[PDB]
Amino acid sequence: MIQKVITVNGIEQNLFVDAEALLSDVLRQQLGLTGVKVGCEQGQCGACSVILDGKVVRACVTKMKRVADGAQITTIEGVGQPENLHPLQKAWVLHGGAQCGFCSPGFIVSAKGLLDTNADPSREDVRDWFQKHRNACRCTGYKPLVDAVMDAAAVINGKKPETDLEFKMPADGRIWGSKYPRPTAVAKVTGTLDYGADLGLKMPAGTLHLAMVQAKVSHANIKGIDTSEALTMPGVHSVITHKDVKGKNRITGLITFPTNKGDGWDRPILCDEKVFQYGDCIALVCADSEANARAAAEKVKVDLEELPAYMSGPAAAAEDAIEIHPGTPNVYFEQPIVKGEDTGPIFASADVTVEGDFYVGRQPHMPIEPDVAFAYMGDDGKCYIHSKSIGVHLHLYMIAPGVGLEPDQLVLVANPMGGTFGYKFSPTSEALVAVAAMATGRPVHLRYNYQQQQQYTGKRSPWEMNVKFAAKKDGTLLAMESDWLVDHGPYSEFGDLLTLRGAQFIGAGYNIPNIRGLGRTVATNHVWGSAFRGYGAPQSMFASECLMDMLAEKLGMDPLELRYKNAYRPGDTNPTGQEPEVFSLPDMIDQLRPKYQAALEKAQKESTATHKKGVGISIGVYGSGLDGPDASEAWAELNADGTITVHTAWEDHGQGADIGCVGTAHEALRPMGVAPEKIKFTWPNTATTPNSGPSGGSRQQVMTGNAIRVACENLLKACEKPGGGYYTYDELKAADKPTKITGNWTASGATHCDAVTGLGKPFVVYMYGVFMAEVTVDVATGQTTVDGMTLMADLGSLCNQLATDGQIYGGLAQGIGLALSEDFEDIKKHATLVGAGFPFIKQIPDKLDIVYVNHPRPDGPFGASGVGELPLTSPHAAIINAIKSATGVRIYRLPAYPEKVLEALKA
Ligand code: PCD
Ligand code: FES
Ligand code: FES
Ligand SMILES: [Ca+2]
Ligand SMILES: [Cl-]
Ligand SMILES: [Cl-]
Ligand SMILES: [Cl-]
Ligand SMILES: [Cl-]
Ligand SMILES: [Cl-]
Ligand SMILES: [Cl-]
Ligand SMILES: [Cl-]
Ligand SMILES: [Cl-]
Ligand SMILES: [Li+]
Ligand SMILES: [Mg+2]
Ligand SMILES: [Mg+2]
Ligand SMILES: [Mg+2]
Ligand SMILES: [Mg+2]
Ligand SMILES: [Mg+2]
Repeated sequence: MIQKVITVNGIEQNLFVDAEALLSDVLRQQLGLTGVKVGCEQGQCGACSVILDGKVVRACVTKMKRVADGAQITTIEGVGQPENLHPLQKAWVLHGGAQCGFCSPGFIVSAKGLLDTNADPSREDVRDWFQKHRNACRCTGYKPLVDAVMDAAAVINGKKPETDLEFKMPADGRIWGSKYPRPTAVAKVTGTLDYGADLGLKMPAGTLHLAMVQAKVSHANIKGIDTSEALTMPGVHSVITHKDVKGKNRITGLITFPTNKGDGWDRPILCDEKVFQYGDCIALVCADSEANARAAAEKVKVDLEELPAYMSGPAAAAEDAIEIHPGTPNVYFEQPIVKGEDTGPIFASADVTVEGDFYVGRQPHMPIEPDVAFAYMGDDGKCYIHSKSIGVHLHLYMIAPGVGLEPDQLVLVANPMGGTFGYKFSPTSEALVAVAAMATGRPVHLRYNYQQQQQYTGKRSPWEMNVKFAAKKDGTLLAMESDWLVDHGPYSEFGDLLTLRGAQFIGAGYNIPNIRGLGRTVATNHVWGSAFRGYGAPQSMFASECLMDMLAEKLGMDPLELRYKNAYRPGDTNPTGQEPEVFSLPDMIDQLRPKYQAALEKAQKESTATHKKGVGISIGVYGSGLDGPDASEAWAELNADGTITVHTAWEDHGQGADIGCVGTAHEALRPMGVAPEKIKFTWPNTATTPNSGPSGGSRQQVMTGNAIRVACENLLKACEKPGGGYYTYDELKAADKPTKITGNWTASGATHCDAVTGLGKPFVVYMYGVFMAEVTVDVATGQTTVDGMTLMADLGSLCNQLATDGQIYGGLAQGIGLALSEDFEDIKKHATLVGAGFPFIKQIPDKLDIVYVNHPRPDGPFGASGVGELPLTSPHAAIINAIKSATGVRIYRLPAYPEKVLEALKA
């Protein structure tokens, strides 16, 4: 051990440390500076950036031996605090740079390091800096972060007053549609929002820290578990196995389709009989610290009989394949799509037909914050779980029978969280921590490291797809055929539903009167499927939007014009036979056309012998809602102090549940003149907030936004005074009148898609968009650079433009990853950010352009649709279409790795 006297955030610190200790651990654990965020722990993400003697370093890979006596360290806490914000922090808030906020302290500290060395950076200087220092963001697409740095720099340089970094209430007084900052932004930019790992450090000494004993093979029969050595190791309390589980030890898929061949009870909480995928949790070590738990978990011996594993859908789907879940076929679900007339005769007589085989793979969510959760037994005797769940009510019912609790004896709460992008539509750690809390009676905390986040949370499910179009010479689509095989890994939750998305979205965007198709779901031993932003559309629409360009090519038609010819117009129906609710695609295409033409001209002019530029188009469509008559509930409450609390379970991945609540309520409450700062939101809690439903399917703004709107309208009525005006809280209480008022809303016009035909009206609101990608391909290496992305977006009406711009930029960036670099195919190689192709700032162009072409929705609150998943529906199709434009190469199977492109170029 050594004494080091240094200065941290301007304060002399008398430090006692191990010279080998990591600075991240010292700062977080010994000094309580939890504003230093730790994600990857491998120097790849920049979340733990601190300034050490004028240099920006990653604390997670900086040992204390590298910190000299007299050193100066600055963390986010030293940059600024609430009510004492640094210009960088103010700028972050104003520009909406904090979505989940997990990367915000690291970017801001890093940016201070930049500005301290280069006071007047160009935008490229800022990008170069964040690339060098590995500052990674999965939410924002980087552009808002650069905007914030530039604005802060201008203030620090005296070019504009610092007061310009403070939001100014718009001239029309409308918060709805504005850039009003989100309520949680100040906490995020000051490092004072506690995420699950932060909370773990601030839990009492009585807390047990868990480590998972995980399968190191993909498929096995389990014969036994020996915990003897582990029990003798430092700090170990106990080891938990399936024997300690008080319920069914199975998670239920809950809404398993009737024609699913499996009962939906296939997923264990702690594996008992079998390993179904690499990483499966077989036991939990409980110890005094994460480090001690992990060390002991390594010593738990599992006796396995390894079985042949099926590591892809086609492998598991073979007729003679062995059943992974004995008694259920590996292909456990099929969904037909049967619209209009038989397609065979139509293809036979059509002027033109095209077909393609496409593949979209096992995209990893890669939030900067790895999964984390904790649980404890309350004094009320209930089991409380706090996690990254984005569907707290959903998860309560998925896990209660398995852990052995009645629904009222378990409470799920959503912690502030550093992104999920859908992986948290699935239970991950909730049942594990519940079982451990129940078994020990003690608080328990479980933090995954980044390899566990990659290997042992769910993934986008790969689809193998074949799609065909028949059309007239003039480009009019006549018919479509489709086939898709969904590799869902071993756990069935929502796999059938995902497969149905193929019937809804393959070919979406166009009038196609005749469709015959079939989707199939297959269990495999690769990672289980969890929702990933777009949930079936990125697969479906990659196939159909690439196929549209192939059809255009075969017709000798421009691919934007082919889309214009076919795009939804009044009288048309979508693939499930439903009339679209608005018709904005022709408008969007017309507005994009001259930009597309100019982009083509630029690509021709600026191409060189080795660097070929191209421009690609695609359409995206997705529903806002869960299928059928989805519904939500909110409570609007007038508090004693005149503030209003809007109670919902709108789960915040980081997308902006807070501002969605405040902005929607503010608009609804305008007749009573309620200032936005007087409107409070509630964090999701199954015991104390209404069942607003999960934040999946880009549904909350529509469903919960409507519920909030209704609740507020109902509160206005409750407050209305005879003769005009409004009662105060005191007046209402004196009259014994209610002050907490419920609102409900249902998408009553929706119907579930039919099990035989796939036809129905599954969503009452959809999101519509048109993408344009501009790329350069180095034809010597096959490397593609995306130089620009444009999204024409119809969101109906914006609740908040900082929120929606950010959603779109974030989605476009994930599209670039999906197109060019991302996968989770190799269990070890893809278990790091860099290994799996995470897009760092230089991979995302500074030119991310949005054009809102909003057509108010009949059923949306104030006309709004959702936004969340729109920008990931098909940006990767536009990108691949752009590579084709540039070079003549079509990549059918994502991602377009450089060697893959190069092989195609040279074929
Ligand atoms: N018009 C409009 C719309 C919308 N908005 C906004 O925006 C946001 C979103 O919304 P939406 O669309 O409704 O959604 P939500 O439901 O809330 O959420 C969810 C989503 O969200 C997204 N985004 C995001 N972001 C972030 N940052 N992070 C994350 O993680 C995430 N995730 C993702 C996903 S995946 Mo799934 O679960 O797969 O189905 S689905 C999803 C919010 O804040 C709101 O309010 C506005 O403003 N306006
Ligand atoms: S770089 Fe330190 S936590 Fe990722
Ligand atoms: S705001 Fe950057 S990772 Fe979420
Ligand atoms: Ca201890
Ligand atoms: Cl030492
Ligand atoms: Cl700028
Ligand atoms: Cl504004
Ligand atoms: Cl069914
Ligand atoms: Cl047919
Ligand atoms: Cl014709
Ligand atoms: Cl290919
Ligand atoms: Cl490569
Ligand atoms: Li919810
Ligand atoms: Mg100041
Ligand atoms: Mg027609
Ligand atoms: Mg025109
Ligand atoms: Mg490979
Ligand atoms: Mg090769």
